[PDB]
Amino acid sequence: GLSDGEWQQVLNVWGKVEADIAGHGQEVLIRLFTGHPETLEKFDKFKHLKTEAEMKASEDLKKHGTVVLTALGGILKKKGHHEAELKPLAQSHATKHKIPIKYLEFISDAIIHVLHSKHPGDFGADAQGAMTKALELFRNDIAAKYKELGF
Ligand code: HEM
Repeated sequence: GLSDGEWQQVLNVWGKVEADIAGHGQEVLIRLFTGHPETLEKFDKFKHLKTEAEMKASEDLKKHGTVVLTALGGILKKKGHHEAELKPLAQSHATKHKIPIKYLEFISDAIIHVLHSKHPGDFGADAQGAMTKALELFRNDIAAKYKELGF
């Protein structure tokens, strides 16, 4: 698990995303889409955006980026006690949305990437560490609920 120093390190860095949730989420989602075009075809309200320009001008995209970073933030604030908040995300993405855990590993990396691009030289090596372990916590706990329902 994660220690309290690591969690505070995780929630410190989340102070950077909250200051611009629409900016960070937009860039996270665009980073997932162009690096992994197969993930875009899971979004049927973004399936059309064929270029990085359209995706950057699209505002339903910034909206959804806000709701993914809003909902992911609220889980990190649980500090591992996220079962109530993760459980319903685990099930919508397994049954209803049909989202490979691999794509949850894709966006995990995108989030780190987008932090470095947006905060180079003040996203420290311990803070990356911390943020990685909780994004890996987050995925492993989705994964358990994926296998439980055979996804
Ligand atoms: C990793 C962090 C993620 C978070 C916090 C998150 C959260 C959410 C939330 C809260 C919703 C709306 C409520 C719901 O339908 O359950 C949603 C919708 C959706 N998500 Fe995620 N999600 C994540 C990852 C992904 C990834 C990686 C994909 C695909 C590559 C994906 C695909 C979708 C789709 C297709 C929808 C429906 C969007 C719509 O048509 O409105 N999600 N997500």
